[PDB]
Amino acid sequence: SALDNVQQINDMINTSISQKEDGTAYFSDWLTKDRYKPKNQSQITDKFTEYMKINKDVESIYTSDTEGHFTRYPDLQMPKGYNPIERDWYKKAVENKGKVVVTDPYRTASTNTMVVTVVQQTKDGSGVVAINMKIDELLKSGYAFILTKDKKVV
Amino acid sequence: INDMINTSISQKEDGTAYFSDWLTKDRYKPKNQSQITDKFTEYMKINKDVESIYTSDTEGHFTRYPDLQMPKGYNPIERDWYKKAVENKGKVVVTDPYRTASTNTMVVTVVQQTKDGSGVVAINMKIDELL
Repeated sequence: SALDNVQQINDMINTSISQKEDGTAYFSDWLTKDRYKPKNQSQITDKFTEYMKINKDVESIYTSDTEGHFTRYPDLQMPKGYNPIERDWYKKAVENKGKVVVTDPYRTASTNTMVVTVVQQTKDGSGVVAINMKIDELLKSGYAFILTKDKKVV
Repeated sequence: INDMINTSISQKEDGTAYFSDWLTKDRYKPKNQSQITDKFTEYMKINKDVESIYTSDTEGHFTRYPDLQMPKGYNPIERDWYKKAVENKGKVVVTDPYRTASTNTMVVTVVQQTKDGSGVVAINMKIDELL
């Protein structure tokens, strides 16, 4: 009963994150060294615009190549000193050698908003692509409501 | 199960709402055909539960991903998906189940006339895939 309910909710969450994995899988193939050239930046923005406008549960989509050429939709002003290559989303993607990762919750550099990030290094290793979801919007992924006892799993 | 289905359909409505804005008389020019195909390729590759995405302008210029061979005499403007969209004046429609002209597969179609009325865009889901 109560366990049936929590498992529906847990399925709604992992389905949502699994759909984001389909986004990073596509961009992992499409994003190449060639696409990271400055003259091609409008192509990345156009594809990110499409992705965001059809996925109304998404906070943002962004990529960096290995040189820190960073593209985000929406195109917010990033803080002075922002370095995508030094963020854990980027490092964890590179660590997983092209396998998709789902991060712990953290606050964005851009707005200090609490998000989960689905992130993946590109097939050719030229970059990392990432999709943010606000915790608030969300409510294999590794996320689940689980019975606890003084915050201890049972 | 009614929730699983309607969640799926509403997501497809977000797709038709985007393409209803982006598809214009200008985008239906032959010089922009690659742009439609590229955006449809992106949409399909992200949305694993989708059978196809297609559009026709008012002149029957038809673009489908995947690009299946359509039957001889196929006329998108005489299909109910197209007529129902035009009837609903740019408000999104979900059809009753029907068998596709392309493969005789049972689908439901989410369909929408473009903002400028130059065309209709549509997304098929297999009944099989819904259940």
